[PDB]
Amino acid sequence: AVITDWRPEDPAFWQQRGQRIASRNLWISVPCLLLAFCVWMLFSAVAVNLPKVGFNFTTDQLFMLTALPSVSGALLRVPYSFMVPIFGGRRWTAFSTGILIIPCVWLGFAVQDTSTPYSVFIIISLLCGFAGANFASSMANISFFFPKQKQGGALGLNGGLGNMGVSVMQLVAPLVVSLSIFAVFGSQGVKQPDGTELYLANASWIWVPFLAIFTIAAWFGMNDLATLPVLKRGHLWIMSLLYLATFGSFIGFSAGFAMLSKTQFPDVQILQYAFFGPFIGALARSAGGALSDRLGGTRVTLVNFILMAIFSGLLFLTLPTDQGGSFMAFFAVFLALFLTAGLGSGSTFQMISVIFRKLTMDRVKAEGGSDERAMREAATDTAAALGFISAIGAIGGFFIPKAFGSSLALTGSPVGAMKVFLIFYIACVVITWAVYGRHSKK
Ligand code: NI
Repeated sequence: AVITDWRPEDPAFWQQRGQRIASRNLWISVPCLLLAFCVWMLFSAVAVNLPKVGFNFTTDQLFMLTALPSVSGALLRVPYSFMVPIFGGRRWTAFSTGILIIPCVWLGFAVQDTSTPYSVFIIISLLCGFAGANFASSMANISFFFPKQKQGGALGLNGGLGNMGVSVMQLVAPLVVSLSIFAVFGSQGVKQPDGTELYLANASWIWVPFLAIFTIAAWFGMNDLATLPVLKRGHLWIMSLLYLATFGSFIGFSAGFAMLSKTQFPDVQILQYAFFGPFIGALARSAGGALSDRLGGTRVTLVNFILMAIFSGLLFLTLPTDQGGSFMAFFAVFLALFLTAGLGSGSTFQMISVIFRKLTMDRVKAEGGSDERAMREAATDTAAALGFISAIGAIGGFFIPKAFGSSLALTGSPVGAMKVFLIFYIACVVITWAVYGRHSKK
């Protein structure tokens, strides 16, 4: 039922009923969020296979389809974070998971109809973006179920396994598309040059039964708990760039890596390999957080950004001047980018929760605030900041595939976009060096 008496900080309460309830909510939240990341990056897999079905959209148009869900995603993250305390975690989780069936079902029918206008795919693309907003509400919700000591571990597991949703989708979708399942629901195949049949509808339809099962499980298994001037702070905008360069890079490369590989090395079936990128990136986010706890987020973030810049530079030497070579180098460097982008995602996030909380602490104390008020306002501000940072960092998921699409459109080469990425990474190691010299000497 709806919980009125929730005392997670009380050890006796936690041992008695708190831990068991919070364990159940967390472990229904994780699959629900994982599925959100599946639906969010759907077009990273589908847009690769649209020409194979009969669509004649330009390369720039295809990239745009992978880019757009990060727009609505970013925009809706701040509103989504406000929804949980209003409607409760259980109800909003079920609602925000369930509505993802609409673009999943729609896209399945849409890909079988080569008369479907590009405009309709734009709508579906944006609709998939709703899935990208679930992160803000899912994470906000889980924080209330855990004591401040265990939130770090609880939020890390929910977000970590959540981000795994990209890789599992980029693994499963290419596999079920070759399968003749869902025929009873009208799954029609398209004959490919190699003789095999392509069932593109399966790529989105495969999630519908799982979206439904955990929509049901959310309504029956989760609970509701009865229990900003941050924009002005210059540090908020400073940190947002860093999370933009890391999480934005992870989610941006996830959106457009397959599409790019198709434009650089068209022979390689990238879809049987691409998932590994977002896979290690999602694992490195957890690694990045763990390292940051032991050594300090800033130190981890700084070294990571130097690494992002190096591999950003090395990526130029892998590209073909269309002929020729080398894919194996190209993929290796991109794995390194995924890993560092993920690593930096976790490190930056830990860093923001530390730096912003510390400066908030020192501020209210400087105003003559009590220790009690200092701690709680530091909690409000950091929770408010991270939510806003997370929304801004999401826009990188648009920028990178949009930059690849534009660079190729006017030059025929992605190096223009990559050069922009390199400068951004070099700017970031400068930024991160600055905060290491003023705000973080620990
Ligand atoms: Ni400063």
